Amino acid sequence: PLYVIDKPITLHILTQLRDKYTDQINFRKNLVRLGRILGYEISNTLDYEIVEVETPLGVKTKGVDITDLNNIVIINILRAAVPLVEGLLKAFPKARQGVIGASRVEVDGKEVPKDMDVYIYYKKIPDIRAKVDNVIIADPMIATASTMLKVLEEVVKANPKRIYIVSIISSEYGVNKILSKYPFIYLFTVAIDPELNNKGYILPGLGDAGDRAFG
Amino acid sequence: PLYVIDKPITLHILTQLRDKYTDQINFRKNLVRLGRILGYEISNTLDYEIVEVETPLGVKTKGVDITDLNNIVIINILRAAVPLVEGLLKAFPKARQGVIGASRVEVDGKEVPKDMDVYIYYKKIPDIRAKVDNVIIADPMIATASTMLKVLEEVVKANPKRIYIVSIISSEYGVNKILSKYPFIYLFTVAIDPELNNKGYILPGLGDAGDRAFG
Amino acid sequence: PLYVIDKPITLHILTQLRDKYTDQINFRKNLVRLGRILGYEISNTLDYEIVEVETPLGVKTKGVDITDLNNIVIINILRAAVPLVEGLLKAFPKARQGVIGASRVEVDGKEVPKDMDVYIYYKKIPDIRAKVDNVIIADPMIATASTMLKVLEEVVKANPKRIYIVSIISSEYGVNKILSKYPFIYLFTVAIDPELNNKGYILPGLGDAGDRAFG
Amino acid sequence: PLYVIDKPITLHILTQLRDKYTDQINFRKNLVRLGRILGYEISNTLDYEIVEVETPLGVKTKGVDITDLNNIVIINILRAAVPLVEGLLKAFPKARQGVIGASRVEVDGKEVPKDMDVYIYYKKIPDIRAKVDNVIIADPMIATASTMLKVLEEVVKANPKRIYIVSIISSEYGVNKILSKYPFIYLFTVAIDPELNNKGYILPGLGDAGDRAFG
Ligand SMILES: Nc1ccn([C@@H]2O[C@H](COP(=O)(O)OP(=O)(O)OP(=O)(O)O)[C@@H](O)[C@H]2O)c(=O)n1
Ligand SMILES: Nc1ccn([C@@H]2O[C@H](COP(=O)(O)OP(=O)(O)OP(=O)(O)O)[C@@H](O)[C@H]2O)c(=O)n1
Ligand SMILES: Nc1ccn([C@@H]2O[C@H](COP(=O)(O)OP(=O)(O)OP(=O)(O)O)[C@@H](O)[C@H]2O)c(=O)n1
Ligand SMILES: Nc1ccn([C@@H]2O[C@H](COP(=O)(O)OP(=O)(O)OP(=O)(O)O)[C@@H](O)[C@H]2O)c(=O)n1
Ligand SMILES: O=c1ccn([C@@H]2O[C@H](COP(=O)(O)O)[C@@H](O)[C@H]2O)c(=O)[nH]1
Ligand SMILES: O=c1ccn([C@@H]2O[C@H](COP(=O)(O)O)[C@@H](O)[C@H]2O)c(=O)[nH]1
Ligand SMILES: O=c1ccn([C@@H]2O[C@H](COP(=O)(O)O)[C@@H](O)[C@H]2O)c(=O)[nH]1
Ligand SMILES: O=c1ccn([C@@H]2O[C@H](COP(=O)(O)O)[C@@H](O)[C@H]2O)c(=O)[nH]1
Repeated sequence: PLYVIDKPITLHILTQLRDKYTDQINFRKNLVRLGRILGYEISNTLDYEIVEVETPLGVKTKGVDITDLNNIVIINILRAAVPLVEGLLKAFPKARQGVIGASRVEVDGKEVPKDMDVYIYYKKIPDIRAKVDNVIIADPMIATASTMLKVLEEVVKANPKRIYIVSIISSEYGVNKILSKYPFIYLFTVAIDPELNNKGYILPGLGDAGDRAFG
Repeated sequence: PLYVIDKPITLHILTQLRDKYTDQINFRKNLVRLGRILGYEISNTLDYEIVEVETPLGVKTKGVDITDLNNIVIINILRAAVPLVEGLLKAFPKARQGVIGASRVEVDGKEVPKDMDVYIYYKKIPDIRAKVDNVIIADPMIATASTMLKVLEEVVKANPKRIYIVSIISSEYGVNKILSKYPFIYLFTVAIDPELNNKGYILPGLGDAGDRAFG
Repeated sequence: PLYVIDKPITLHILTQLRDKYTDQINFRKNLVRLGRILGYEISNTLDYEIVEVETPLGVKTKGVDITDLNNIVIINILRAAVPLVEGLLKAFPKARQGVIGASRVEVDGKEVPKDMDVYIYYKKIPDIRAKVDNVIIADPMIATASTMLKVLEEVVKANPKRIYIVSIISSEYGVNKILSKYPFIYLFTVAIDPELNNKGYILPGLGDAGDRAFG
Repeated sequence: PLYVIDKPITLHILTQLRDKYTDQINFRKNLVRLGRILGYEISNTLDYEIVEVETPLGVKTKGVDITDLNNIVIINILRAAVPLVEGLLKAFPKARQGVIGASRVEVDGKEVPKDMDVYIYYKKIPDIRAKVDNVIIADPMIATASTMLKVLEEVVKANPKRIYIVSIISSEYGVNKILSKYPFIYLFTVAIDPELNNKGYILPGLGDAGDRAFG
């Protein structure tokens, strides 16, 4: 499943993120704000149950209960993902969090890269209950999808109920590379940009997330 | 314009609010959470302009800018509205806030009320720039719409660019009474309940907002 | 007990509040920020129990547990108090909240007022468990103390374990009027100003809280 | 300068952190809450200036202005530091943030370690304006101080106005190793534990921060 959340407000925020004239502080704040929104969006795709509920007026009426809100595990790739994850956590108060610090190797090639090398420097995750937990992996940018793939390479092992991916911008290349390998993934993104350059950056994109957030 | 935000997450929260077994603390927390969501929702209906922006990659791309995010005035009816307004404020960081403390007189009549008598005990509002400001009036419950009408009775005077009304539950009666008197209002609500009782309470509803929040 | 929290940060914020050139938005934001801080401050005066706990290293060590953090009731006077209460609530996550909407009558007299007439327009409070609950009443300004006294006039009825009063600025007159009538009250304030004018305003003070927040 | 913030509330939170029976969610939440508090505490040690301002009552009074609140750079060591940094950021709204991902090598030795080997896997920091910026480095635990030292090894290069270190628990050994090498550092901690074990863990301590937060 591919979800492109292009509502006014998310595009508005995305514009600010794209704007090279946005300082790191506001860059991060916007990233958190988006995380919260994308969380809301994911919420409505979550599996839920119909229930009945009684009101103070002594009458019963039917309602909804997204019990799955207790079966969420957010994976923090770290670095630029932090502010985004922060937003997601605010969205899912009862979510557990694990971290899989992965970093692709920045390299300048002759052609547009198809894959980068990614390494997991730190891993500490909660226990992902197979068939029960909804796992959400966040990463502001998905270029060659190499980073996401490395993380997924082992989130899938746990066989979660669902696996959501959340990013601000994903390249057409990355999106296809991921969904063709794991068609069951719910991929959420604010925008899908057309191309990558020789260094592996999304165009137009918004520059290097890490630098835009901490530089 | 009538907007009934019945997405899973808002219904989920509404269910918790309806549930007579929800303590005041969680009642309020849920009210704030909804406020933020409804804010997000309103955001996407806001008037916006298309712009262009240059990304760090030295390329220009078009984007959105909801400049109107600077022309928002939230009116706090006070009492139960507080938690809801709190949520709205978190949604509109740059919003100004005024307060019009209005309270209908709780009375027990023979038939289902069509109007209650509301009085403004405190009024202090910013400068509502005609044709420019988007005014948002919040009230968890709209039963006879008498309360909303009293407030509107003078928000309209300022002739804002737009006037949004936000509630958790509104009675079919209230919604009709408001939109037929001010067809231009953007009325947002999570649910529209069918009837009112002799005391003027929404059925099923969720009881007395004030009591559910501070009792 | 009188507590004047005059640490750099609280004075810094108080300065912003005093400055007449501070818009309502930042006025309110600062009020919330102070509420948090004052909450923290009150926390450390709270009654607590020494306990023992076992760390992951399989060793036991003594610790503290402010169980009273579950026995807090914050009373919202409404209007300008809202932002301050918001800050307090963020400080006491598990606090219940009641509201006693009281408003003194603004009048211009020949001399400096010694009392104003305050009326309770709305009252809805949780159950204040005598000898157990720590009640916190917030009001940004305490001039003739007439407002605080009216509220206390019945918070005392419930015979709480403790009663804390929180304000940004209190007049020397008010502070003495309160603590001499209820010596057991824990009165917290960022600053105590010297005099009141003929209309009953604190000098230097910071103007009318309501107007500075919603005007 | 050594600052041991042992007020009721910080000890209360520290107790929860120490308790091995605290799940990762509440572990993290407490870490953020402390970050805020410790931020508040640091705030009051900040350099400030005395100013004057005119209140709405047309009178001038002196006030404080901690201008340095604009000259703060928080360094995120990543991993367990994240929640702590999150708290600090909430305390310093205008703070810039850089990250120096450093990780000591966990090893089991015969005796109590005196140093571990730490490596910097990722570094991206803002402009640390010499003599002007107040740098705050956060790390929940300081055992052999090897991690802090590695980070400081190059924060010092920038010659900031001040350098604050923030941790929940620091070993007597670490505290001594740091302050004797950089006597000018403002070291803030909630508690100083007596010893380390053969693996380099603080006793009593609270276990492995990373595991307590993401395990
Ligand atoms: N120097 C700063 C200041 C803030 N932040 C991030 O921005 C968030 C909140 O910004 P603000 O708009 O002041 O808070 P609200 O969104 O209005 O409320 P909340 O923090 O609960 O979302 C912080 O939590 C943090 O994640 C940051 O990265 N760097
Ligand atoms: N599953 C979760 C839920 C929350 N958090 C952390 O705990 C913080 C807030 O917890 P809550 O008490 O719900 O928010 P408040 O402290 O009351 O307000 P604020 O978030 O602005 O501090 C989040 O921002 C986040 O840093 C987390 O790590 N994991
Ligand atoms: N006893 C309490 C505690 C909280 N609240 C309300 O609930 C809000 C936040 O609850 P929490 O989930 O701890 O904060 P987050 O939603 O996670 O982050 P934020 O406060 O910025 O929304 C408070 O701001 C306040 O409006 C309340 O009315 N009464
Ligand atoms: N137009 C606005 C915007 C904000 N606020 C108040 O200021 C608070 C938060 O301001 P911000 O600094 O953006 O949030 P943080 O303090 O950083 O995090 P938190 O909201 O949980 O305290 C809101 O919750 C609200 O009480 C307000 O009264 N009017
Ligand atoms: O334009 C880009 C492309 C990638 N990245 C970063 O590089 C990593 C590589 O993603 P990928 O190319 O492996 O998909 C991601 O963590 C992301 O933060 C950017 O900051 N900007
Ligand atoms: O079922 C109801 C109906 C109304 N009200 C409260 O009574 C007021 C009256 O609204 P109205 O009947 O004038 O529309 C509103 O402020 C609202 O909070 C409730 O709490 N519950
Ligand atoms: O300088 C002042 C004095 C009072 N008040 C407001 O007037 C009320 C009266 O307090 P008191 O004079 O009864 O103590 C309080 O709610 C307070 O908000 C102000 O806003 N500014
Ligand atoms: O009891 C301990 C000791 C250390 N650490 C972690 O190990 C690192 C090493 O600190 P140090 O021993 O180099 O001072 C720190 O990042 C810290 O998070 C813990 O989690 N618990």
